[PDB]
Amino acid sequence: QNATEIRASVGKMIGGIGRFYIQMCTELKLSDYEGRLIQNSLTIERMVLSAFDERRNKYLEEHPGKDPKKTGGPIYRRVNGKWMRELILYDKEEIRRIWRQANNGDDATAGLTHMMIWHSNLNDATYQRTRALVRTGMDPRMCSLMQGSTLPRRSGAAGAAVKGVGTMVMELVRMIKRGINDRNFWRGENGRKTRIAYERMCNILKGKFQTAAQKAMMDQVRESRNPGNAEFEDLTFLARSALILRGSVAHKSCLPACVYGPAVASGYDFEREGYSLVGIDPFRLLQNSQVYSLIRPNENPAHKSQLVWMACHSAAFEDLRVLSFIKGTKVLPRGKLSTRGVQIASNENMETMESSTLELRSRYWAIRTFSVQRNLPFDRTTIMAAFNGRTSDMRTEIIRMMESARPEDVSFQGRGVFELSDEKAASPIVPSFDMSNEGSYFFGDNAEEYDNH
Ligand SMILES: COC[C@@]1(C)COC[C@@H](COc2ccc(-c3cc(C(N)=O)c(=O)[nH]c3C(F)(F)F)cc2)O1
Repeated sequence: QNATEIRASVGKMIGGIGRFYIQMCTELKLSDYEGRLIQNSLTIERMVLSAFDERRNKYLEEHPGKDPKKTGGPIYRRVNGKWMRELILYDKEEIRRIWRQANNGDDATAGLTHMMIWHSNLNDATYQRTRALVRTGMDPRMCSLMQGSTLPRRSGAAGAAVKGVGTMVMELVRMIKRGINDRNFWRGENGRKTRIAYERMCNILKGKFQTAAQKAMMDQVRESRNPGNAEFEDLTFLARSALILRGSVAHKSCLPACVYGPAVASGYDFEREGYSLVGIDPFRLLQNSQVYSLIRPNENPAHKSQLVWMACHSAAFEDLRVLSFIKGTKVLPRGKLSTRGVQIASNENMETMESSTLELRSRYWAIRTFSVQRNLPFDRTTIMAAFNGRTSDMRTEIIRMMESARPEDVSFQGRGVFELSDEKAASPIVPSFDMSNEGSYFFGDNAEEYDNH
């Protein structure tokens, strides 16, 4: 009976985001089109994360905003066939009241982390993190292990699950660099809290490893009373190892509020029907949805649609050849998309801006991981980065595992793909892949580096 109870409590969370978005569209007097504008969804999603964040950086990152009791951003309206941008300012107390009213009195912080994860996934598909890796002394080819790297600093347990091996390594390495340059970083009251933060991140990263030797190496890193070069080296060693010996990184398909809003509006009872982020529910919901996006004059709308599709399905870090078989169209690496980002900057010219319908559908659905061996080669930059390296018996054990798994390539995991009509997953399809296609989203990447406006 517990399986249906998880579905009901997740559905209850979804339904509250839906009712909240409907009430917000209503307050703002947004049309059906404006309500389904993904830029409007972002502003409303951020408004409620900002109303509960209270400048702690738990659900959001904002530039310091003007009046602490007020929050807002850009709402876009179609006046006389043209898109206009307006800066709204809503009372944080009032936003919190609408959020709680939408969730039948409950605080529903799971609804907030759900929207925060959606933002993180959209950032993982939009902006590059290569210069950030270089600044921490890390190999920029660790770009494929950067799940949830734009998450806000105080994102708790809900953020930890979706973070990658490289994200945890980058975070822990930044602390070790501060301790190396300044011993006072591990002293006093600040040092006591940083030590507990360090031990927490170590156990979160350790939990992500799936071998005995990698977890045992994380114990050595964690027990180190004064972290220095030897801890940085082990962490980067384990990050290189995570390119072949894949870790346990939770990938959550979190949709925008302008997807949950219309489904709730049409009477879908998410609490009663149940909802699961794993499987058909997000794919089925995107088939029954209609979302729009503001687009720039030189952007391809099929490319803007792919970026949003990848963000919806938390697919930025998946093998492109796998995503192409599931979507039914060829999914291109970020360096081949002629699009620059969903969010409209304050300095952009709205007079040239147009709108387009986002293609968020998929040929097949699939589930998060007598069979036929269906292999996919490791990408060229993955093998060079993973085999870039002082000595230990756990290091030789990890090297032995990395060298024996390497010729085996990446086998597709799970029992095939499913037609959208097959809701019970009883008729799997053979997944074919054109092994000549790149396979990594970040190959030849030219996307803007992540920055807070
Ligand atoms: C480096 O990849 C490692 C391998 C080769 C290991 O074997 C598994 C294989 C790929 O498997 C899948 C990856 C992603 C999905 C999937 C699932 C959901 C979901 N709600 O459940 C979703 O929302 N979206 C997707 C999508 F494809 F779009 F990313 C299904 C299967 O990847």
